[PDB]
Amino acid sequence: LIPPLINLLMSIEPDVIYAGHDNTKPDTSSSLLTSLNQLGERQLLSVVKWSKSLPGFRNLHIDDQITLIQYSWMSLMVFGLGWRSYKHVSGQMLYFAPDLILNEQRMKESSFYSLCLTMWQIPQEFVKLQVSQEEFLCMKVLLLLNTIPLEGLRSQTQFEEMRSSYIRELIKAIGLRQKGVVSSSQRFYQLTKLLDNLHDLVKQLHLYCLNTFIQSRALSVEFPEMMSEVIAAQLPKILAGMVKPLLFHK
Ligand SMILES: Cc1noc(C)c1-c1ccc(CNS(=O)(=O)c2c(C)nn(C)c2Cl)cc1
Repeated sequence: LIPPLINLLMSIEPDVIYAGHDNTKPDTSSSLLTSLNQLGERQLLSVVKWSKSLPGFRNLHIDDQITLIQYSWMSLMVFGLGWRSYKHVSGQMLYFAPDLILNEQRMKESSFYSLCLTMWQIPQEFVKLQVSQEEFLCMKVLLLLNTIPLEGLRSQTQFEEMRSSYIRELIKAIGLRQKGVVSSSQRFYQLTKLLDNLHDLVKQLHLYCLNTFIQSRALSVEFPEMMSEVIAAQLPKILAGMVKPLLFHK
């Protein structure tokens, strides 16, 4: 049967989040980007709410909690996108929200299309690996815990205990299906290498975000208030490499 912590993770998953996209009039790049930003503002709230129910997290110093969220928001959102796209449309469209699903036709702008192809590697890997919901839920928590400041965290001990606990839980998740030590271990390698590889992908999304943000008035792209602050607070420092990404492999 399903381990308790995984059952809890399932129960604290956010409910479906709508973009609120005006689905009548057609896409310009800038209107589509505004909708994505509006959706991202709703997803950020939902990430912050989720984190308050996530076992272990609230017990870290409040500054660590804020930092871990500001560092991981993009990863969490690309990972969420991959899962939904995998689950709902067999990884063959980008399922941002039920009212915002993008197929190839709706990605005109080449820079944005390039970005979408990059994000698309995640749903493709989920399909290839056949990631279970149980593995995903533990992987997601490890993403929240996958980048820390160069100095480390105020609650460094508690943080490392928490990360360890979700790594064991992922190994439990893997065991639900993957029987046998060699298959289990190869599977662990694969899923944690996927997490390692997300740092690279996410760096491209970070740069595109800060660019679009600085140029927002020239592009007519709207950035809501909470998103604007996470970007202003941390994105230049993150892009400048002034953070320590955690890696499962050398
Ligand atoms: C929402 C959502 N779901 O997955 C992703 C990725 C998002 C998302 C994440 C971040 C942002 C911030 N603005 S943005 O740079 O213009 C951007 C990024 C980064 N990705 N996308 C799809 C956009 Cl628009 C907007 C949407």
